Amino acid sequence: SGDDRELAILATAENLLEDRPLADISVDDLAKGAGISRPTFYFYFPSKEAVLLTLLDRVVNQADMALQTLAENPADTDRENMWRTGINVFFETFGSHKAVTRAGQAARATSVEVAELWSTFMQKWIAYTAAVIDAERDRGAAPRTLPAHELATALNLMNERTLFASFAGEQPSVPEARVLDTLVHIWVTSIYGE
Amino acid sequence: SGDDRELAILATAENLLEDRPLADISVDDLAKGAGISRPTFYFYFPSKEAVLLTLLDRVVNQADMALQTLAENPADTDRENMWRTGINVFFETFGSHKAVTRAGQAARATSVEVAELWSTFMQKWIAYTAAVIDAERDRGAAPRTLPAHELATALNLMNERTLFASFAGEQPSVPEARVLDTLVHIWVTSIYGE
Ligand SMILES: CC1CCN(C(=O)Nc2ccc(Cl)cc2)CC1
Ligand SMILES: CC1CCN(C(=O)Nc2ccc(Cl)cc2)CC1
Repeated sequence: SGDDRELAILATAENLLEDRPLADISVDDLAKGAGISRPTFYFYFPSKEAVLLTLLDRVVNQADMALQTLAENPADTDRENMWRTGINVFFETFGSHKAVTRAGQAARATSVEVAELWSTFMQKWIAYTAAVIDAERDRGAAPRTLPAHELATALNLMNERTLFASFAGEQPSVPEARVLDTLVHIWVTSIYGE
Repeated sequence: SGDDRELAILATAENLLEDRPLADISVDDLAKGAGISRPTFYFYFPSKEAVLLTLLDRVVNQADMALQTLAENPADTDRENMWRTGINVFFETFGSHKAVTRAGQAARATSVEVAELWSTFMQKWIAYTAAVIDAERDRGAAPRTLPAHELATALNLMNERTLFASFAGEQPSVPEARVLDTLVHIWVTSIYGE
């Protein structure tokens, strides 16, 4: 029931974020959807902003955990497929949570905690990217061109901006149904190209 | 004097944005710096947000006009230098106006007019990028890989996110003194790589 009311608040928030921004969702809306009173809501979360932080934390950790699984279970693959399957973890995980994704990205501007969470995970994903590039260079598959960590940083920042623009249908954006091929091409050419 | 007071308001705003966000700059601060009264300020601009819109408009048009000049005067160049000199227009123009750059990007979230301005110019820069890629393909220098406009979109979005992260000293970011080489490498490998 503690778990239960908390989970219901989170599910309600994710559902309501599909139709309007967090600014237009009230605590009364969250409490009503979750089948609790307003003061009961405040037992579980201090604010609607804290609800969004918890949602984003769950989605970012879901992506991270999926990437860790993939890292433990090398799909038998060419180099291009290796990177495609990895980028796809983010494409599918965040694409399955577009409202939380969008609201989380917006909250980076106003929430130190959201900004630090995103920063922390991006640093982790960049470091892993650089470690893979380093291993591809050590095995003779990739040439020693740019500093690996700098290349990794620009490619991860490209994926952040490009994927989220595509999900939002921003003008300009890559169509969602083209974003994987687009990013994979740029990663493979920049990592393996002389 | 109309031009003059308006220019002074703009110069004051750009100076104050170097030390604090627009939210922490008052109309009294702008009027004081510009040597006018508060009601005189409102003759020239309806809000501090309108001042920022005008500043951003001037900086984006400065970049655009520089790119047009470059487009008219082909530096004699290899393909890599062609793209480096082009990316550099943005690196130098926006790097020379970091406070307006930063504040303008933040305002995209809250100002339809700022969002539309940025969108309009990004569409223009993407279309030009795609036209150059198309010409490189027509002359036999670049292979016919991704749809040119989709490639152009992802590369321009990479440059937006990467350049602005670098200017802000965001964690993560590419160091400013490495961002040109980083982006050039990714553009040249992705445009010319099979
Ligand atoms: C080994 C790497 C596989 C590819 N990868 C990514 O696609 N990064 C990524 C994707 C989406 C966002 Cl929003 C941010 C970063 C990093 C880890
Ligand atoms: C022919 C092309 C030269 C390279 N170029 C860019 O660097 N785009 C760019 C740079 C910075 C930002 Cl913030 C946004 C876009 C586009 C036009």
